[PDB]
Amino acid sequence: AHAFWSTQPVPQTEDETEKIVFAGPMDEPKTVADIPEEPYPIASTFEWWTPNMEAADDIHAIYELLRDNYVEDDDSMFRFNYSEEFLQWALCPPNYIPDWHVAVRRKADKKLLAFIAGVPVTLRMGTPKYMKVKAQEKGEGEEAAKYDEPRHICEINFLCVHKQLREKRLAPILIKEATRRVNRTNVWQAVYTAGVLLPTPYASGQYFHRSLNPEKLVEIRFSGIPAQYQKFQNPMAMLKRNYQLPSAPKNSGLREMKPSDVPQVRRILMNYLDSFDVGPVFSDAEISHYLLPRDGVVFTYVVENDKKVTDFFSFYRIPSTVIGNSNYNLLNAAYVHYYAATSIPLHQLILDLLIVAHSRGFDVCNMVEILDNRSFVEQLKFGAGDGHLRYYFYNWAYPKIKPSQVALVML
Ligand SMILES: CCCCCCCCCCCCCC(=O)SCCNC(=O)CCNC(=O)[C@H](O)C(C)(C)COP(=O)(O)OP(=O)(O)OC[C@H]1O[C@@H](n2cnc3c(N)ncnc32)[C@H](O)[C@@H]1OP(=O)(O)O
Ligand SMILES: CC(C)Cc1ccc2ncccc2c1NS(=O)(=O)c1ccc(CCCCC2CCN(C)CC2)cc1
Repeated sequence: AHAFWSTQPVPQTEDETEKIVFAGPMDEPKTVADIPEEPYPIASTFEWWTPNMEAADDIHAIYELLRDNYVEDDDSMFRFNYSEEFLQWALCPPNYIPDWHVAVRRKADKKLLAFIAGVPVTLRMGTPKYMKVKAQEKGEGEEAAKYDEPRHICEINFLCVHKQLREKRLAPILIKEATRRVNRTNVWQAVYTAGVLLPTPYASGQYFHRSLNPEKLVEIRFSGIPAQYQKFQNPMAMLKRNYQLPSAPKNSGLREMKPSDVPQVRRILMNYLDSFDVGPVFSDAEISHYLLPRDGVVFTYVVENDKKVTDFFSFYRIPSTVIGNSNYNLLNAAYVHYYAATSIPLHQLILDLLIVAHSRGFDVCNMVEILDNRSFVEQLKFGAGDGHLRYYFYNWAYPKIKPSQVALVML
């Protein structure tokens, strides 16, 4: 029973999605001229506001809203606390559209009540490999390949309704208004992810985490000894020994990424991502934006062997407010971003990610099982978390795929 999602151009059930064999649009074709010029109606007490996400004070306003009202874990222990610097980075990539950053404020006092954001991305989202094999068998190759060209679409993130205004049907209004503004830019698809199940994901993956500071983690999450360590005489010493890391990177030639690295990083990353059914395509400007180091935000290291970049990894920072535990304000988490390995095993490359993160004072490394992230889970002592990340498209029929066929990292 979905009063809003039943009206939208998405597959309505798992059963429906399991039937889809080719990529393509769901809705009637439309043009920009069909789409309302006026913002979607909202109660008189409210007003639409388009923040300027390159302006410090507007960034700070959105920052506070998310700090206090964004995504929590399921047990009221953590709330994401994306930083102001991070929001500017994530929301203002090359060729971003300011109008796609959508807020609602109370008109009387200008209190910020809600937000949703779209950003442009170029995405490969053609029929997946396994369904093209089927299509070929059935003599339907061209129909399966029709939508292979990378598509200039919208990624939606940062949907947030203030906690005081929950369960008032505000979220559907925010979605409708974002949709209208994106459609008015001649864009007709979106990709989005969520921790909740909605109609209807094309892929779903567990979260995995790797403790870097177990004494802090075990104290917050338990807030004493985890069950399987209860058998040791000295559980904390065992925990610390289990998660200990080198104090400096092992790969000779590791260094932070440089602007002159951009084109080589672009080539090795694109060659790698092209192996996945769903993944982004980045220009040099986008590689520069999403991967060059930005203090407190994104950290990227390359393996350089004789002036050649042969491998790289990146991670980004999202602290979470420790909303349950009294002893700590924040948990400093490093999330695995894009990477590519051509000279060393992936586990050896990502060991250095763990070492740098640890050395820079992060408490935990988190990721979803997209890309080849499962290839280093066991070797590097990641464990499954309680979350899942579900991947969705708006106005795009798409067959179920495995999370290891997804190459899009969402921030
Ligand atoms: C071509 C361009 C298209 C662009 C748009 C593409 C689509 C983008 C879609 C958005 C992608 C966002 C990606 C992210 O940012 S996912 C992160 C979402 N944010 C949070 O979880 C932060 C904390 N929670 C909140 O702020 C609120 O609980 C939210 C805002 C989530 C719901 O507010 P509230 O709790 O006050 O409820 P309501 O009474 O207003 O509305 C209830 C309706 O909302 C449906 N609902 C609940 N949660 C989500 C959810 N995460 N995505 C989509 N729909 C959701 C729900 O099923 C129901 O519909 P229906 O079951 O009756 O049908
Ligand atoms: C406590 C650690 C061992 C792992 C950890 C660290 C920080 C967290 N902060 C907030 C929520 C959960 C945290 C967590 N536990 S977890 O199992 O790794 C996990 C559980 C739940 C989620 C949230 C649902 C995903 C929200 C999506 C995330 C991506 N975005 C583009 C749209 C919103 C994320 C991560």
